[PDB]
Amino acid sequence: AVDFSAHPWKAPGPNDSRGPCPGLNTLANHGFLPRNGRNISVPMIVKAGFEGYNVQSDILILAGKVGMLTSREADTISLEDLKLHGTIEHDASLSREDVAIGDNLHFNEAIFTTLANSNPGADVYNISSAAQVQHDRLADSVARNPNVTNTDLTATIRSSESAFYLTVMSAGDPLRGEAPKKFVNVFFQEERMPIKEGWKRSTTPINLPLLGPIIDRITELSDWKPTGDNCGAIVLGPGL
Amino acid sequence: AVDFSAHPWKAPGPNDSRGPCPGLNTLANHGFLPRNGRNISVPMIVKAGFEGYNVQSDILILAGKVGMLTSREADTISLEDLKLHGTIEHDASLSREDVAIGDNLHFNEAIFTTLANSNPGADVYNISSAAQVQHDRLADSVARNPNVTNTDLTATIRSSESAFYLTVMSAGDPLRGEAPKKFVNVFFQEERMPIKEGWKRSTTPINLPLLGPIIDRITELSDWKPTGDNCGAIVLGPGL
Ligand code: HEM
Ligand code: HEM
Ligand SMILES: *[C@@H]1O[C@H](CO)[C@@H](O)[C@H](O)[C@H]1NC(C)=O
Ligand SMILES: *[C@@H]1O[C@H](CO)[C@@H](O)[C@H](O)[C@H]1NC(C)=O
Ligand SMILES: *[C@@H]1O[C@H](CO)[C@@H](O)[C@H](O)[C@H]1NC(C)=O
Ligand SMILES: *[C@@H]1O[C@H](CO)[C@@H](O)[C@H](O)[C@H]1NC(C)=O
Ligand SMILES: CC1=CC(=O)CC(C)(C)C1
Ligand SMILES: [Mg+2]
Ligand SMILES: [Mg+2]
Repeated sequence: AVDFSAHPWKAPGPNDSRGPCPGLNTLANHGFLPRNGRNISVPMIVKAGFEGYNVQSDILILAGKVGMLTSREADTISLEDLKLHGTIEHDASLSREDVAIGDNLHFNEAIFTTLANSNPGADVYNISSAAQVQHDRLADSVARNPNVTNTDLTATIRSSESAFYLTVMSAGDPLRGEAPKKFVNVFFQEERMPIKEGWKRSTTPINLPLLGPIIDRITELSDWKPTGDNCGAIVLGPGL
Repeated sequence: AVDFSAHPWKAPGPNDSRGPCPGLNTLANHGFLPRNGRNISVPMIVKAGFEGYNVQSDILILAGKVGMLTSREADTISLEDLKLHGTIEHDASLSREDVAIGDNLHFNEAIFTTLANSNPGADVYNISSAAQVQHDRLADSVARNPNVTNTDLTATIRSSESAFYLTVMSAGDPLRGEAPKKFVNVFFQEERMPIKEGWKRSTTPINLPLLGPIIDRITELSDWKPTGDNCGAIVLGPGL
C-alpha cells in the first residue's frame, strides 16, 4: 500500500511553515503533507492523516474545514495560520503557552513537563494520566492568564487532542487509550513518527466512533468546570 | 472575458439544489455556478461572484469557508446545505421563515412583503429602508418565534445581506447604498439577474471596504438591541 521508507523525517527548514499542531507538523516533517507546510487543503489533510496515522475522514473533514478559517486563502492554509487564537487554538495547550502570556505556536519543553511527568510508574500515558494533565494545564492557565478562555468547546477540543496522542501514537489497539511514553514524547518533542523506536501506523481506523468515548472519559476524569460566559463562539477569519 | 448573453436565466429543475441565499441561487440560475447547485467550492463561489456581480474575494472567501462547514464533504457544498440553522442561516430573514416555525429554505412572498413595501414613495430601496425592514423582521421573530435567536453575529450577518442587495442590484455606484425596487424584487422573487429590466453588473468592485460602512449604518438606523444570550457561536458542522 504505502511506504514509510519513502516518507523520511527531515527537520523543518527556516521557511517551512509549522503550526501549533504536532499531528500536522509531523505529517509535514515526513512529506505526507508538503514539507514547506504551505498551500495545504482539507483533501490533502484527509489523505495525509489516513496514510500517516489511519485517521479517518470524518474527524479530518470536520476539523479541517474549521482550520481553513484561519487563512485568507480560498481553500488552503499554511500550518502556521492554525495558531490563530480562538478558532481552534486555545489556552491550556499541552506543549504551547497561552497566547496572552507567551508563544502559542512553538513547542515548549517547560510546558510539556506536565505531560512528560504524567502517569508516574508506567511506561505509557493513558486516559487517567491525560485527564490529570488537562486538569493541571487548565489550573495553570487560570492561575497565570487573566484572559484565559475555557469553554465547553475548548474543553472538548482539548480532550480530542489528548485522545489523538493516545491513539495515533499507540502500540496496541488505539481503542485501549494508551500510548508508550517513548512514542508520544518523540511525537511532541521532535514532531517525528518514532519508527526507529518501534512505532507503526495503527491497523485499526481512528475515527469519531472510536475517539468519542475516549474524549468523554478524559473530560469526565478531568474534573472540568467552565470559565465565565462559557461562550463557544469561534473566530471566523483572520484580522477580525 | 465574461459574456452575460452566454449566461441565460433558467428556472431550477426539481433536483437542482437551491439554498436560502438569493445571491448564490441567482448565480446558479445563470450558470455562473453549476446549474445543479452541487459540488460547489469556495474558488467557484469567488469566481462566480466576481464574474456575476463584481463582488471581490475578500468577502466571498470569508463567507464561503463558513458556508463550507454546512456539508459533510471535504471542500464543497450543495447550495441547499447552506440552510443549516445556526451556521450562517438565521432567524428574521428578509424572504424566508424562521426554521422553528416554518420553511427557512425557500422564498416566501408573505415574508417578503415587509421588504417589498419598504421605502414608500420612492422607486429605490436604501439604507434607511433596509434598516426599518430589519427592525420589523426581528420584531416579527421576537413576536412569533419561541426559539428566536438574535445575537451581535446574526444582526451583523443580516446587515451584510441587506448591504448585498443594495449594492449588487444597484443601478448607480454601489457606494450610494440604493437599488431600484424593480431590480431587487426580481432578484428575490425570481432569483434572476434583471437584465431585461436594465440591470448591469457593477463596474465598481464590491468588497469589505465598500460594504463595511453601509453595514454599520444599516445596523445603527435599525435600533438593534441584544435580547438574550448574545453568544455568537456558530454551528461547526452538520448532524451535531
Ligand atoms: C491525526 C490528526 C491530528 C493529530 C494526531 C493532532 C494532534 C494534535 C495534538 C496532540 C494537539 C495538542 C497540542 C498541544 O496541546 O500542545 C493538537 C493541537 C492542534 N491541532 Fe491537531 N491533530 C490532528 C489534526 C488536526 C487538524 C486536521 C487540524 C486543523 C484542521 C488540527 C489543528 C490543531 C490546532 C489548531 C491545534 C492547536 C490547539 C492548541 O493547543 O491550542 N489538528 N493537535
Ligand atoms: C460567499 C458565499 C455566500 C454564502 C455562503 C451565502 C450564504 C447565505 C446564507 C446561508 C443565507 C441565509 C441567511 C438567512 O437569511 O437566514 C444567505 C442569505 C442571503 N445572501 Fe448570501 N451568501 C453568499 C453570497 C452572497 C452574495 C454574493 C449575495 C449577493 C447578493 C448574497 C445575498 C444574500 C441575501 C440578500 C441574503 C438574504 C436572504 C433573506 O434574508 O431572505 N449572498 N446567504
Ligand atoms: C493508567 O495507568 C496507571 C498506572 O499504570 C493506573 O493507575 C491507571 O489505572 C491507568 N488508567 C487507565 C484508564 O488505564
Ligand atoms: C466534483 O468536482 C470535482 C472537480 O471539479 C470532480 O473531480 C468530481 O468528479 C466532482 N464530483 C461530483 C460530486 O460530481
Ligand atoms: C431613502 O429614501 C427616502 C425616500 O426617498 C428618503 O426619505 C431617505 O432620505 C433615503 N435614505 C437614505 C439613507 O438615503
Ligand atoms: C422552543 O421554545 C419552547 C419554549 O416556548 C421550548 O419548549 C422548546 O424546547 C424550544 N425548542 C427548541 C428547538 O429548543
Ligand atoms: C461579516 C460577515 C458577512 C457574511 O455574510 C458571512 C460571515 C462569515 C458571517 C461574515
Ligand atoms: Mg494553544
Ligand atoms: Mg433565515
